[PDB]
Amino acid sequence: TSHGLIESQLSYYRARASEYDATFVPYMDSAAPAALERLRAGNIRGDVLELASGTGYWTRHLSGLADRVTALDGSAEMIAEAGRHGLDNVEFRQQDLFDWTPDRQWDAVFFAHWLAHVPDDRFEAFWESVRSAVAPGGVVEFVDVTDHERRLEQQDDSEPEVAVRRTLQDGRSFRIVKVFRSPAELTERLTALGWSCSVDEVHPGFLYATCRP
Amino acid sequence: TSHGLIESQLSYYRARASEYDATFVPYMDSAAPAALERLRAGNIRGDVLELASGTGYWTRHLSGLADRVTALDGSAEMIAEAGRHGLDNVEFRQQDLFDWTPDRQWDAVFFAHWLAHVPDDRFEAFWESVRSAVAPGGVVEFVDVTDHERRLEQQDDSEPEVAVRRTLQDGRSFRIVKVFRSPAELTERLTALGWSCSVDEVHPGFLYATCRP
Ligand SMILES: C[S@+](CC[C@H](N)C(=O)[O-])C[C@H]1O[C@@H](n2cnc3c(N)ncnc32)[C@H](O)[C@@H]1O
Ligand SMILES: C[S@+](CC[C@H](N)C(=O)[O-])C[C@H]1O[C@@H](n2cnc3c(N)ncnc32)[C@H](O)[C@@H]1O
Repeated sequence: TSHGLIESQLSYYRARASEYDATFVPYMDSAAPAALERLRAGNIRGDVLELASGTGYWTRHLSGLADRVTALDGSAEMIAEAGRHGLDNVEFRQQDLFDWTPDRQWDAVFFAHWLAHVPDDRFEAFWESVRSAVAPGGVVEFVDVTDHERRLEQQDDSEPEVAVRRTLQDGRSFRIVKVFRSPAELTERLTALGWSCSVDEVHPGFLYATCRP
Repeated sequence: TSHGLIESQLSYYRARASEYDATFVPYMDSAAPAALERLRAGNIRGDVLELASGTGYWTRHLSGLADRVTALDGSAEMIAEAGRHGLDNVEFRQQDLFDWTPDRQWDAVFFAHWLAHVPDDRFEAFWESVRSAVAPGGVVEFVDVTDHERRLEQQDDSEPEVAVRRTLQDGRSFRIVKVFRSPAELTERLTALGWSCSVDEVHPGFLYATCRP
């Protein structure tokens, strides 16, 4: 995965910031009540770190559950959008998550629709930084798109193309990372990295994960 | 879709023909009884045409249900393997299905796991020839892989990846066409081309279609 794909994906979200909520993540609206049952399970409490907060759709929920939220995003434009919710207990910080080392620790870490934008060759290092961010007794939780277990094997592709072309309505076009991972695949891969994981398809096409370091 | 992908796909199966039954189609063995409930619904009868017969897994069944089977495959190697079943009422013919205009008509046309190897730019001409091959009162039935209705939109790719990369036993690597199409997508496209279609997911990961001209 070339650095061009990382930058073109960032630039994409930097440019999509104005119009983002006009479209949102496809069918996330269908899946939100199922994901919310997991989000409110009680692990999102105290000092909470959110990764890739975007326009702050999840940040609102976390704000309601946490004492304080630290919300990180690569796009200052996303941050400005998120500011319009006026959430008293949220601090925003701009941060390239592919070049990030936490300095403190938090009770819980959350991200929605971020991991699928992390290519396999960046997976492990992202997850090492996530590890250091988790306070003792803390949890990592995330939401993402998913596949049924067997699709990967039916497809049987030895060089999966991670890239997807997206095009705004102004006409400028971008390639982004889009890696659909099954609950089984993420569990295998994060177990190998030392996490204990409960990863579940909560609604067709969507997963929710709880990971303990 | 370049002619080189088409050729690569056919050479992949030519080379695979001797070891094909050793791996077969992933999870088809799980889905076979469900698919058989449809195959045995009574439309496979009289003179049937089979497209992309391979090693004759389905030809065996077609042979038991029909009077006569004409089985077409691009690979003589595949045809040689299929001959080992010693089916009395079956005639094999080598035929490149992307360069094919039937001269005869049949009571039924069947194919299993062929349509997913027909790229979008070849789909219409393929169905045009299939239309020529169906006798009045006849049907086309087919088995293939499937996706959940919503995946396509969740991915949201404007240049969808038509291709996957396979590796043989001996290490030889080949790109092939692998287009997963939902029942609704297939129904909508085939209806636009004048077919009435009953397309159903009969087992997770697998669909069965009955199409009428
Ligand atoms: C649409 S997805 C996240 C969805 C939305 N932010 C949410 O949490 O529901 C992309 C988000 O990740 C952010 N992002 C993309 N590349 C990044 C990077 N390299 N470093 C940090 N954030 C990045 C984008 O700014 C965008 O907000
Ligand atoms: C994975 S399938 C095998 C079929 C298997 N017997 C079945 O029906 O379940 C692909 C089959 O299509 C054939 N094929 C690939 N390209 C072709 C082409 N251009 N024309 C005719 N047959 C082709 C291959 O020879 C192979 O037998």
